[PDB]
Amino acid sequence: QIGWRREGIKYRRNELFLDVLESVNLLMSPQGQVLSAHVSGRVVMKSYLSGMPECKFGMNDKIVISIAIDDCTFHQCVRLSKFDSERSISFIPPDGEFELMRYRTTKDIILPFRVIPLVREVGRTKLEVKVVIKSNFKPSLLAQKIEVRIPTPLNTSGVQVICMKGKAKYKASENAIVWKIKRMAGMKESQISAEIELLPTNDKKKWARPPISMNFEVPFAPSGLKVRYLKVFEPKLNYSDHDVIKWVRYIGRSGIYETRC
Repeated sequence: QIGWRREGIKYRRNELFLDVLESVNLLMSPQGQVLSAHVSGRVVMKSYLSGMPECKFGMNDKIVISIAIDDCTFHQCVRLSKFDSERSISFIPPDGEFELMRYRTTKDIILPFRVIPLVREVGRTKLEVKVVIKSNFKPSLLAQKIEVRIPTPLNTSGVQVICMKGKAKYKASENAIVWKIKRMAGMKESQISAEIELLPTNDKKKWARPPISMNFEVPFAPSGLKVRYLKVFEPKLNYSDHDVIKWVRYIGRSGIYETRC
């Protein structure tokens, strides 16, 4: 009697995979003040379970109105739990892959990187740029696919750049220095230096600097959300989550991650 799951599903091997997928968003001042930050998250499940399994998902945070999650929406299969009703939900899942819930958090976010900019005018013909990035997570974890984008003014005539890790180039048509790093461990720093030559191009006003933007991926959930339990029970087939191959992953990525310069 379940609209989203047929009867008779059978798998040789019962498996349940869960990905906590998060985008961390930040606006930060040149001096490191958090002006705004939030996480937008979703939980994607891949269910290869026989029969009509009854599943219970509990987290460390209150996800049903231990920080609270500002807002949360749930797949149609999700029901409120009679017990631990603020941190957990219950459901018979659809078969295969589906999105179990989406959410937003704003408090106690782990900011994986700090960008520290230095953009000093030298006369009217030159900008000296140094940007330091600091990774703020466990040293045994690696961020990957890191990109830093540093804007240049429209009167830019030339750029010289040297990065200490990864690779960088000036994309003149985009007025940006693009700095890419394949991997970086936690509690590290790296930096890039550039000299930007400017045309006189007087008769204009001051340069309204876009922020420095970052992209990255991190192997954790910046919200701090943690799965406390993932229960499965099928009384007719008589198996439970300890007969199921389970896998819980936490995957973080930048959303809009911007630092004023």
